[PDB]
Amino acid sequence: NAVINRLVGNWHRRAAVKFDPGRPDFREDMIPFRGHPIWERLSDETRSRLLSWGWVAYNRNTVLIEQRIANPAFELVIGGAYPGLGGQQLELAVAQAMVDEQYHTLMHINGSAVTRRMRRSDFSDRVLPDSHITTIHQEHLDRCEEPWQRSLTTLGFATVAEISINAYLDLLADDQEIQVVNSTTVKLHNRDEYCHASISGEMMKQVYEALPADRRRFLLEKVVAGLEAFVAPDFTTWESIVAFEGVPGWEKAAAEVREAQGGTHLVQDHSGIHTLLTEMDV
Ligand SMILES: [Fe+3]
Ligand SMILES: [Fe+3]
Repeated sequence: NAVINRLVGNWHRRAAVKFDPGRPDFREDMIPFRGHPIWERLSDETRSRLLSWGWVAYNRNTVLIEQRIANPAFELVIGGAYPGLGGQQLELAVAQAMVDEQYHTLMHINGSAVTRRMRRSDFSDRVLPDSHITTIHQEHLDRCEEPWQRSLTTLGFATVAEISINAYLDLLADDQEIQVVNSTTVKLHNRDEYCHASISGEMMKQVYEALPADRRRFLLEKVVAGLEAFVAPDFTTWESIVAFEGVPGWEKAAAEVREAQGGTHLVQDHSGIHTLLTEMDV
């Protein structure tokens, strides 16, 4: 596989791993409460902290994806959990991507740290619950009865992640209003993920082909579930943020928001998985 081979070859060349208080830390249009009348009752200070919390939450979701979904799938690939893979070159490509994911985790942890330090505030990760994709991943895991199911569940969600994360990162990578440290952090991550999408897509094709029909189907079902979870706004995380900030009447508004905004996608570019599924003839 010459896709894999040269990625392995020039990783050491391309890999990312080798403040204005007047700027917002995040995009207003990615805050669910921004689209509700309660936003008009909020002070400039509260609006600002919601923007900071937004960025912190975005970083947390990304860290949770890398640590709970992506790297664990990569580790299962190297350990031989899936048929149709193997070979030295793939092991090296995946091992490389694991370094990248860990570095992305560090970049996003630092993104939050800079914000905490510069805004002079905690914005603690401990205030945030597990992100929505993390929750749904876990729910599917808990419904599994067999080890092979758990592993296929993780592959499916990871494949979705790796192939869709460019679009999630795109939401901030090109914004020139927000902090440039934030934009630049997201862009640097984005650079690595193009190559992750290729690896992940290739691996998905070959695992799918080598699996028996029952297991193939189970895998696609987890892909579907993953994509739905991945592109959704995280209403639940945003509910934790507004409760912590003591926003008057957040609970009633949050219900109104879920009603009006449920069925919208935070991530609307699904070209990654659309293209993967088209190429696979499924
Ligand atoms: Fe990453
Ligand atoms: Fe990745």
